Amino acid sequence: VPLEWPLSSQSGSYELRIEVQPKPHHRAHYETEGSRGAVKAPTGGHPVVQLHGYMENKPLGLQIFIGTADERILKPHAFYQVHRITGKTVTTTSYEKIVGNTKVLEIPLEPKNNMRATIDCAGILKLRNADIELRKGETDIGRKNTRVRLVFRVHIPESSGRIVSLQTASNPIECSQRSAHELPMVERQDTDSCLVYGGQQMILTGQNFTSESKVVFTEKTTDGQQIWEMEATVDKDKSQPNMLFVEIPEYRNKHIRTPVKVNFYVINGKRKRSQPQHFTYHPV
Amino acid sequence: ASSVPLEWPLSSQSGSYELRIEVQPKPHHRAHYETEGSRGAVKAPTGGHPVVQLHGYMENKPLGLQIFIGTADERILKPHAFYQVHRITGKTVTTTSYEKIVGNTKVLEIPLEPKNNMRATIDCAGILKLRNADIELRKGETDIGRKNTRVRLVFRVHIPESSGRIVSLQTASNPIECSQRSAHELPMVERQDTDSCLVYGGQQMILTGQNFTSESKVVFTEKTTDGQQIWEMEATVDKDKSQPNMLFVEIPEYRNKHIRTPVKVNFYVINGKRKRSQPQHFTYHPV
Amino acid sequence: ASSVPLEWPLSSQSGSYELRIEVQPKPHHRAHYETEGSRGAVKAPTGGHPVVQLHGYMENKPLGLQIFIGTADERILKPHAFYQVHRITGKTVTTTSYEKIVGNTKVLEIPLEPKNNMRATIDCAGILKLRNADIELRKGETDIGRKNTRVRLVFRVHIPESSGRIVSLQTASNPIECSQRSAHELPMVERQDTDSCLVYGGQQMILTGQNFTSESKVVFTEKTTDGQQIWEMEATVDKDKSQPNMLFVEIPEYRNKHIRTPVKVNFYVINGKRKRSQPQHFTYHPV
DNA sequence: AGGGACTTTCCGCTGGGGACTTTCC
DNA sequence: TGGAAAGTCCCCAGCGGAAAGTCCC
Repeated sequence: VPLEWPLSSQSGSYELRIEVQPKPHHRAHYETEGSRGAVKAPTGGHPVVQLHGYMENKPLGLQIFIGTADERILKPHAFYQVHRITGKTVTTTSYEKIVGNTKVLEIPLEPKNNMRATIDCAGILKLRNADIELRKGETDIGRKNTRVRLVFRVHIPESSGRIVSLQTASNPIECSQRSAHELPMVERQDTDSCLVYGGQQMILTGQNFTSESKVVFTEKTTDGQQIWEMEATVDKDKSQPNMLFVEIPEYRNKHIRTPVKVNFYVINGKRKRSQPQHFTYHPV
Repeated sequence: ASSVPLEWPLSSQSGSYELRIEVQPKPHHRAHYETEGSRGAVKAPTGGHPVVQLHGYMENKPLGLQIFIGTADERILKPHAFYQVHRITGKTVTTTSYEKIVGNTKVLEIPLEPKNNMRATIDCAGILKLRNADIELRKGETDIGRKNTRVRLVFRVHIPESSGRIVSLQTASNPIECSQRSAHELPMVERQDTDSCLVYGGQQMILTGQNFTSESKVVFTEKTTDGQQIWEMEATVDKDKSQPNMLFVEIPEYRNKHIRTPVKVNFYVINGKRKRSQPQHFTYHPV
Repeated sequence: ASSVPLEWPLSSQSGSYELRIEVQPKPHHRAHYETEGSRGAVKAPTGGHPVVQLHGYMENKPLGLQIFIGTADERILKPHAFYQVHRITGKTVTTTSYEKIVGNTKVLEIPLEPKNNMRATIDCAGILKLRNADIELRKGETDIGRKNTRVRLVFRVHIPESSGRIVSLQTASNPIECSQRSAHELPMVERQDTDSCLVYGGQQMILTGQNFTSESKVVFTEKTTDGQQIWEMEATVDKDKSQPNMLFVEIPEYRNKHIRTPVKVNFYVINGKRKRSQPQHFTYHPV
């Protein structure tokens, strides 16, 4: 009965499975924000849980709560609470209740549905560390502890007064926001010059090169006044996290007799840009 | 008996009495949280501390100066609810100090003695930042923490006259910002007007890039094929001429005066202790 | 053409004159659109129709009694722009009437004849809801249509004194809701025995109005002129004695305990989440 | 202490469900 | 007119970003 307690997902001819695991990440929401929705599956759908081996005809109650991911044996995560998702499109009916300091949702597992359930009313609230730590008793730390597991459990009543209690966890779920863009960083370039017609393909080696990354060639005066800007073409295909394939643009002045020294940088999004790289254009 | 509300308005001068702020504190002062230790006492631009003094005091008795953090907002002065003075003790802490709570305002009390001219140097006073989460929860305070990060150093003293009357002088410093600035932006060099020069150095070099702050420095290096930096000289920057995109630098002299072959060295720009640009290239020429 | 601008605030008396509303209109009168027939005339809850009168007129010249529909907001009186008086004619219509138009406002005018003691039963008036889209597409307006669906019957009779001056009384009626919508949802306070009490509260108040479900709730709030609802406290609403028409509220305790000057605050009934009465008035007294 | 690294709060955008309004019976 | 149904437009869950607050290294 108590939340934190060793339980297997299967006993005798009874087995509780996560037929459909949730996504790896799921930014949780604060009480001061709206809701950020329910935990979804990679497919775009939702997780699914099921109880195999049931003979009876009386529906059961599937219990849901946010637990820990760390090594230690499963226990309610003191910094997260399942958030009950209501209507709008929610299909599984759900009841909400507290258990100690843990909120717990409970949807029905009706046999008319092979004791299968589509968890799509489960969201993830995030308590404020300060609020919890300060609690007299808790000796845990919220700081940097932002992973969880959807814990599902069903209690199977036996016509023998006995009760078989099964429990099941989802794969770990990361619940913190993750920056949309990383800072690009060019460490090496297989080209440092080339004729003004450009054309050739240059390969950059660095970090955080997403497929959206872009490359810009510029040239400015000692003043700082930019007197030339040209975006360079990238070989999306070959492009990888650590390597970049670009097509050195044509320089602005076809006919030059002196080598021209220009600049270029990779950029992710509207801000995250690496730093000025050097290149040179040689006379025809 | 000297208990007059901190919300009570008092003035800097009364008759033959005036409490001026001799040495105002710095515009900014990073305040510390309780989870942190302390981050010093407030300091004056001098590099030392702020100074308070009571002028027009003929008597020869030891008075008690009071200190606390006030609100530097569009309303009337009053104790800031998210900030408290912080008592600093020990070593270089010259002036002595006494701490005490009033309402929810921690008040510091230093001594104002005649032997020193009813003058004092503030150096046992720091600014602790209370948590927005804690304060707002208090059944009462209707104020917000969100962006309220300006404070003021209020000083007040209760003078007891023979006439039985107790004059009360109060005075608040100028505004002090209590939120650490913005960490450093990565300097970026896109161009330089010089690529080499005689080992005697001494010439001025102009760099063109972004994120250069007068608080920027330029460092020259040189390593072996192994990467062993076998040299490291800091070049002088022309603080005046320099700007966001233009950094003026004085090429430092080379280590080995007499060489026969050209030496290829490097140099980088740096903001703060960390944020530094990537190595740039430069060459010193034999005499 | 002695029509004096409708915006000019005017007392309901000027000397021994007194323009009163003998009988008051119902709390509600669903108005009709120009795509519907007419939903009839305004009536008194007594069953009959609203009654107006003028006291202090010894003369014999039967005077006219203008009538237009006005706003029922916090602001000063002003001609409502999403409502027009509808001139109703017929058999049972005892009183005659003349319909004119002052600018974008349609005005009605019946006779206030002396041979009736300067009385007048208003059984010939209706209210026409205008489409919000059309009044909001007017070059010169700034008021919102949506939700703004409360109005008041406005009267004002011109009187010529033998001294050259033209007096002018005006006496609008209670507020009237014109939408079957809110008429059925929104709760309306119409009576409150207590206007004020001391800052601690406790004192129990009785409200008499309409649409008071067991789910009703009262809420005291206070806001700065800037509209900053700073305080909001829900008063315990006696679920017992309360009835479809009466509520017993335990006046909550005011937020500031040591207040000096009376603080005026607002309170309101509210069912569900949207269904809420109109801002009521109360004033807390210091101790 | 100087500088960041992780946690909260707060701003904006968008689509389909209501809240209201206006047309019908 | 009393009762709605059809029509319109506001509003907020859900998210994605990112600035302000806290507090480690």
